[PDB]
Amino acid sequence: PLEAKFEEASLFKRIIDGFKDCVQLVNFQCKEDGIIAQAVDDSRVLLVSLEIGVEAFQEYRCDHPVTLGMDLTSLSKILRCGNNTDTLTLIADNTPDSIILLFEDTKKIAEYSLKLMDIDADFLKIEELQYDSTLSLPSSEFSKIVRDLSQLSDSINIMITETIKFVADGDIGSGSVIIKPFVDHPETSIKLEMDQPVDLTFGAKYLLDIIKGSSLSDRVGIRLSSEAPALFQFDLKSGFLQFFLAPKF
Amino acid sequence: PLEAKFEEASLFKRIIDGFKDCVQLVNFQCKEDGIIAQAVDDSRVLLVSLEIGVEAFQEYRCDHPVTLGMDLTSLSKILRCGNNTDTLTLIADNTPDSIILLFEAEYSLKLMDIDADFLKIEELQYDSTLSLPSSEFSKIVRDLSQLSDSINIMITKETIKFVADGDIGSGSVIIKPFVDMEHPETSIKLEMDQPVDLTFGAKYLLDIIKGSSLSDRVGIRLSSEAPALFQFDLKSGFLQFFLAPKF
Amino acid sequence: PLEAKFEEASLFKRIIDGFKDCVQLVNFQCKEDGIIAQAVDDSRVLLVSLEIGVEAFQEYRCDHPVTLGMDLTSLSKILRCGNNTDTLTLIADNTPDSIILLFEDTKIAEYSLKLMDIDADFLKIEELQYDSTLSLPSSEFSKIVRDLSQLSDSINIMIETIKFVADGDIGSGSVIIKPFVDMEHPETSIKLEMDQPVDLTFGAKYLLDIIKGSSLSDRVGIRLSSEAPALFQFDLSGFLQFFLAPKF
Repeated sequence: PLEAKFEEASLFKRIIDGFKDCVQLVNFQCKEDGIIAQAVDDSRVLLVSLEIGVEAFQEYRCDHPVTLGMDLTSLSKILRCGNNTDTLTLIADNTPDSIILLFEDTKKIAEYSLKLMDIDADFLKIEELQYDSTLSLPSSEFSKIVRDLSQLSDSINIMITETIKFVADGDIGSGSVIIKPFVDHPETSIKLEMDQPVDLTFGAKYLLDIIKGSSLSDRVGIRLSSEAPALFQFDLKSGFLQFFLAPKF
Repeated sequence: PLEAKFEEASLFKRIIDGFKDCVQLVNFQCKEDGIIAQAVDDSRVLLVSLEIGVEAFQEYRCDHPVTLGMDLTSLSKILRCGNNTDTLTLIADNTPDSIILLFEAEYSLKLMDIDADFLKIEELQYDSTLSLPSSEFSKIVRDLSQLSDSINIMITKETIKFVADGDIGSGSVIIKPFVDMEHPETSIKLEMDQPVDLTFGAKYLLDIIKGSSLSDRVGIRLSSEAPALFQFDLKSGFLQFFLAPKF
Repeated sequence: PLEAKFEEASLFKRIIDGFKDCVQLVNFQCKEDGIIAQAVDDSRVLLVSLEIGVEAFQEYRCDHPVTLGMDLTSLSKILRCGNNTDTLTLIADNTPDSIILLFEDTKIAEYSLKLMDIDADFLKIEELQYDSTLSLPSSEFSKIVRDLSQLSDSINIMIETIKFVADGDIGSGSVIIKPFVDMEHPETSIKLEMDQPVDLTFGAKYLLDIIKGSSLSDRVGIRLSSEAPALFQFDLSGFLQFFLAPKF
């Protein structure tokens, strides 16, 4: 049928966690080459795209491509049953009415069934060829900056010249984090490639959701274009989780 | 290999009718989760995208994905043979030469080779998003079509204005969003990020409104420089029309 | 599992040759209806899309979709063994550790290519309507690009008139051609459909890679839109497209 075993349930847990607080219901297409999924939020201001490759699984077998509609709050609830390092394996049939999530801890074990639903899959490819600027920084730093400036206001501005400035201007005060590219410990390097400069403003509400993809990666990529939704990538082991966020006009 | 049974042939008939007279000839990709098909027209000003989910069928089985190239007029003519309550079943074998349409009389349509270049031009967010009775929309378009061959649309705050201007004269229809709690299917819905001013070909709008035979309501998403999207939702599915505006 | 035979390895050879020195590596998705592949260059200025239909093969059987990650230089090297008249047959198994390229003649060599893991994030940037769509003999086009790329590293296009103009340090040059229909030889006719006029400047070095695709087709299609990447297509039951981002 279909069976996919995460060596540690922790991974799939963190993966769902990342876009859990973003969107509501989501379609999961499982193909021969692994699992892809996409969801757009309430206001259609934010899209989450997720690609999980075969080598992120301890084992992966999908004979017939299978889509799985899922309520994210439900799936998360089943995923808190958890116990982290334990082998989690999703199992679905040819035409499944439900997906089986099977936990095994090395001691012994539990099996759960999530009932799937029908969702219309209108899948978006809004990603561009070249974005005006492409930067990458430690996800932790980015997390900190967003969390700090989101104190001062609801709207955070990002400016790239070669200089990257983060600016919040509120009804209390303002704040500015200016950071510049360098190479060092490669995990801490701030990389920047700039074609034409960029000045873009985003809802902090959303950015705070985007940054909790920090649990999946050391580093975040950020690609920005003038008229386009900005793209925020957290790379997986053979995969990624990206957030497309439409700028404010 | 592939067998898909509509409860009533009337549905497939009305779908194909819906985007017939719009586009030329169309590639139908049948997968495990059902049928998607796309076609662009003569001047490439209009694209039809169709998704039919698995639960719009009385039953559906597709073992391996199969594409079916089809001449829309040929298929339509074969679909004229329908009793509109007869149970239509499409059938294809592993590498189809032809597709069998079975009414309950059996027909065969010989397939064509077409190039599969497929278009995702849909956008994340559109400036304005409205929805209204497909009937009302078809009326407005049909009326304004009389006065000129170019119909313009303006979304303001709570204002939606349709305006035609030509040699004969000038029409204007103005509707506002409202919630009718007696009958929710007639309620006019509108969401607006930025206002929009967009002109479209009446020739094309007239083709687009023919999809009103599939749905109570039509959604309309308008972005400022992007092709406007007109959606008629189905039972587990939809038929959408992407129409490029006028410069 | 997966078995695909080209009547002449010549074809697969010139296909890979076309985008070989353009892009870094490539992901080949083989499906029931045939092969598609996409690659972006390092500057992400140039995308190559490739569609090869079922009927570009002497025989084609793909039971279930299989993706094959490949190093282009490696593949090309294993394709240098081709006779250009030999029947090349690609073979891959359920989960593809390696692809088997099999050359055979009327008088047989079997090569194995180690497959890599590439993240496939595929782009659909193609538009509905392009401001201008023209088509000319690939021959002519390659000559024009080759000539103007002498005078400058930036070649400009202006569209019933099609003007190619390069202005560099040493000098400038202008080739102007107009749409015409030729009853004698339709393959040499230049066609133009213009909704809006277009003015676009491109990198010469990239256009020079793009014209390499001339070995695959009599004619090149060119679709130029104002803010968008221009689309250069060489047809094959299939095609090879080069999406090239204009310069600002």
